[PDB]
Amino acid sequence: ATGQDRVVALVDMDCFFVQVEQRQNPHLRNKPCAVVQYKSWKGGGIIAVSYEARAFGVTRSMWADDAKKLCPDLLLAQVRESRGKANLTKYREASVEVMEIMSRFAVIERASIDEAYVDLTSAVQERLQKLQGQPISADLLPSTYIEGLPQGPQKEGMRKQGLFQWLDSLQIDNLTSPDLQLTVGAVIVEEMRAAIERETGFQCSAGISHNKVLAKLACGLNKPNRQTLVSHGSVPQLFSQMPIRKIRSLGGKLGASVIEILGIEYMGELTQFTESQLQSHFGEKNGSWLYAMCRGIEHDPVKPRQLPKTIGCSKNFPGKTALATREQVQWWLLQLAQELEERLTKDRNDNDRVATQLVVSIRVQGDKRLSSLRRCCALTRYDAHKMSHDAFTVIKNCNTSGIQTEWSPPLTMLFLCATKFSAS
DNA sequence: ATCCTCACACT
DNA sequence: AGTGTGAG
Ligand SMILES: O=c1[nH]cnc2c1ncn2[C@@H]1O[C@H](COP(=O)(O)OP(=O)(O)OP(=O)(O)O)[C@@H](O)[C@H]1O
Ligand SMILES: [Ca+2]
Repeated sequence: ATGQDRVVALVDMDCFFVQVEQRQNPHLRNKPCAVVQYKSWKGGGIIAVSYEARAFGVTRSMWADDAKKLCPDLLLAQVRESRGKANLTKYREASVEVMEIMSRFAVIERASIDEAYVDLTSAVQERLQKLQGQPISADLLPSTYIEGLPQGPQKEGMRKQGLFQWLDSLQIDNLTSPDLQLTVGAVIVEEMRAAIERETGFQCSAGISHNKVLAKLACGLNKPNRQTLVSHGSVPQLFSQMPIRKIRSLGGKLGASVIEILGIEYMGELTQFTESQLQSHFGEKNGSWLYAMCRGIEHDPVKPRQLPKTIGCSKNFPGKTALATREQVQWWLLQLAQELEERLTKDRNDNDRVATQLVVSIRVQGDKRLSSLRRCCALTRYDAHKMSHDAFTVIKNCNTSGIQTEWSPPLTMLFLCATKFSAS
């Protein structure tokens, strides 16, 4: 069982919010620029950065004021604000443009506002029978890198050398060769990426491999505006120096414990342990997953799911902006409930379904964790005043204050979330 | 003073 | 149901 049954791609829009703003405002094209939210505190928080600005050191989560120290000519586009909170609708609508195009080529799984997994297995099978048995020209793969090549006895020049070595050794007469299947998968992804750019103006990167984790890793290897094929055979060398934290799901505490408990640094070092050893350190499911994944094997399916499952609306109130009065809390709960009603109504029309549970969460000043508490209640009518009233009710007892008009401890986060949908 | 958005495992 | 982890 070598984990080679499927062709999976991951498509990731390059600096997506920046591209949306650069399409809209040509003055921002081909310039060091960034997208910011909330201009008042330190110039705004940077949420997306063009590759020209990344060369100066500008990164996501920097304050715009600090970004300008690294890049004085940095241009900024600011996110829309509605009811006091950053409003992402422009980027959501641009994302829909891209996913609709991807959907023409294969069933997609939306992974975020700007990435989607593609299961290409059947598309490849149909393209292979249409290809008689003729060779795949390098001209069909004008932006594809073959990871690990060239090898043996300028950037674009070597892309082609590696692609030449790959195609020169392809066994085209075998319609079940995994390497050939990946190659046809990459041809299709070239076509999909060309269609995205033609029809929206947006560029993207992509990974093509045998599963979602390798496809995601592949996609990051040659960014921006390129795609990377990671074959099963490329995995031992690729993983031999790959930090464990770079593999999807190992970027946090679990990945840190793998490194600490086992005393290793790279993904390939996991192969020396038995599956029972890994299960004894990390649990049955994590140990089995790690045993397969360090050999390049992962089975998480591309889920036929193009749109999300919950719709939620939150806002942070950091520092001295924490909410302290009952009618501050009710006002911001109303603001959140209003935009939630707006997105729920749109979701009832476009997608034909109705949310039926409302989740209310708060953060108290002094608490360490993203959420201090989560309560639910019924969601039956898409009406903001009722929802904000209901949300107040399920949290009105968290108020440790003896005063009715005061709220203590002060609130640093409010969150309203609609869940449990049914067809409509 | 990163700030949202969403998914899923565990209990 | 409520909490915690991980990611874009
Ligand atoms: O830490 C985060 N807090 C909030 N939101 C985040 C965070 N991290 C990512 N996001 C969201 O995920 C979109 C694409 O995130 P991304 O990592 O793909 O970044 P880009 O496309 O800008 O650059 P590239 O892909 O070229 O690196 C971003 O806009 C943003 O909405
Ligand atoms: Ca992206």
